[PDB]
Amino acid sequence: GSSSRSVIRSIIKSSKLNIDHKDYLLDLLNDVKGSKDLKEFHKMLTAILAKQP
Repeated sequence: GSSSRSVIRSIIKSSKLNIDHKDYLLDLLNDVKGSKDLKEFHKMLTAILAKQP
């Protein structure tokens, strides 16, 4: 997968993120606009799991 929305959402829904956090990341991810903006989303996403257990 090369920066696929379907591939990303799958990681969030599967991730152990807060029910409210996931819903937010998935809600915004669906209405994501801009290649550069979409990339930044991943930068923070990984940061979440990076800290997770």
